[PDB]
Amino acid sequence: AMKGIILAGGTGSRLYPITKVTNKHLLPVGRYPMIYHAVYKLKQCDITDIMIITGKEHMGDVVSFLGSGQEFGVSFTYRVQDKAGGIAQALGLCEDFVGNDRMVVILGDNIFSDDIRPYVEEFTNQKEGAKVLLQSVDDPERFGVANIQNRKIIEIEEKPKEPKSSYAVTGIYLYDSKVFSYIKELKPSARGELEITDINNWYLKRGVLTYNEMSGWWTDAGTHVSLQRANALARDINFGKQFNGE
Amino acid sequence: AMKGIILAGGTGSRLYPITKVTNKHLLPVGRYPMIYHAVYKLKQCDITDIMIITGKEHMGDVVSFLGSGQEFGVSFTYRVQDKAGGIAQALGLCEDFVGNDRMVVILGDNIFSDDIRPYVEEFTNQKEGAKVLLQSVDDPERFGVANIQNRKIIEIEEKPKEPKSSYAVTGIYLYDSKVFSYIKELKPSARGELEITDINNWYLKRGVLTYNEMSGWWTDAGTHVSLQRANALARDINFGKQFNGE
Ligand SMILES: OC[C@H]1O[C@@](CO)(O[C@H]2O[C@H](CO)[C@@H](O)[C@H](O)[C@H]2O)[C@@H](O)[C@@H]1O
Ligand SMILES: OC[C@H]1O[C@@](CO)(O[C@H]2O[C@H](CO)[C@@H](O)[C@H](O)[C@H]2O)[C@@H](O)[C@@H]1O
Repeated sequence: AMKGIILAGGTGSRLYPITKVTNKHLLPVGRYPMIYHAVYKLKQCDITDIMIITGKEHMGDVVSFLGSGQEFGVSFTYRVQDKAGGIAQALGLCEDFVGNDRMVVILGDNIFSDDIRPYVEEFTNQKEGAKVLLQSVDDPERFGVANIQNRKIIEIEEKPKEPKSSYAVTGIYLYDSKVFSYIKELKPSARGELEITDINNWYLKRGVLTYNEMSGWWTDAGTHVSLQRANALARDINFGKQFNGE
Repeated sequence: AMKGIILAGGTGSRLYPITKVTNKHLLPVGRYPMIYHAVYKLKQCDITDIMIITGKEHMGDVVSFLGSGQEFGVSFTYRVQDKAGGIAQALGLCEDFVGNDRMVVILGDNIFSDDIRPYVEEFTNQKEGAKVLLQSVDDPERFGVANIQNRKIIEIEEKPKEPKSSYAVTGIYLYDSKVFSYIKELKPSARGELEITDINNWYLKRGVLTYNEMSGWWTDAGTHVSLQRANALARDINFGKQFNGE
């Protein structure tokens, strides 16, 4: 089987004061809270076993919205992310939840048009490793950047000052269970310094990373400008009576 | 002196599921929570004694944002609005807070460009009564509508099926303390059926209602479409380090 993981932690400071009290991932994006989008993408892949990671202070509001998943035809489990570490350390918390299965990890503020199903199906037919999804963007300096040559990723660089390409590595990662070994057997405070790019480069060096360029639009929702854009793009998105309630 | 009142109650159902957990007035409108806007308009009028009315379930989140007002150079008092009654019954809760002073009542989801100061100054020079602010709109059927003839309001009608005019009566009302007598000495369940328009028509019949047409833009933020519009219009609004924190 295939497990789903949504990373909804973070300070959301980029968005203060709107996120003074509210968690970024509960802010509107179209007619739905940001996080709904991630839940919908996974549901459309028949990935119903989902783990939600978020901060201690915001778990109440997240759970109030998501509940057990009954109302969305899915099933949620929650873990708390602590003050220290970021996106990479948060993934470690899912080791037991995943077990020997495979993963689709979606950073909560990554909103996009594409059904991820086709990429999940390819990954399912991939003997081992990982898969990243790329999106060509205007300001690659803000993201992880894929350096592609002759249809192969030679290197990934986090926030490069002078980008080698414009292919941003989106926050949708497909991983096998070996990712936990890398993190798990790091270590120790080196795991606090770890970034998702390092994990991706680890698969790359081992020669088991694959990639696909996404078709539709994509955007993060972590700044006022990008949050607004996400709302413009999401205006007409409709998830059906199951997500419209109630 | 002049008191400020912000009515931030309501079910927010028009906006479900975004308002499943979050109160409508804490949703983003530009780089700030909706309610901040109302607080800023009053502050710019040197109206620092403000009462916030909201539902029982959402008071925690509202207070978490607004606090005592110290951080905004204002001063808040809060009262809870019950299940029954609406916008008119909520105003009754402010009788003691206001006392013998005058009021500026702002419905929390009414976002607009104009400084209300000029209208507050005119009202201050008005011997008694009330003052409404009008805005010419595209779909008057959704609002209270002012029927103007020879520069005088002949009548106000709530949600008219066949509007006599396109001047919508915006949710910014200036009242003297006599408004509480009308409500107070209604009554009884007739007060549950009461609408703000009735109050306005009461002043009108007594021949003490005045009006002004607003200059800039205005919009409610009570539907997905109008909430989005409000966000577009509010993109560049900046309230300063006092409201940007922290
Ligand atoms: O996803 C939001 C948040 O994640 C950060 C973490 O530093 O960047 C990660 O996600 C990006 C896509 O959102 C990737 O391009 C990047 O490689 C990854 O580190 C923040 O920059 C961003 O605000
Ligand atoms: O203000 C939001 C909310 O108020 C209602 C209450 O029925 O209408 C009131 O406010 C309007 C402006 O927002 C006025 O035009 C109207 O006269 C007044 O009743 C709702 O219609 C609206 O969603």
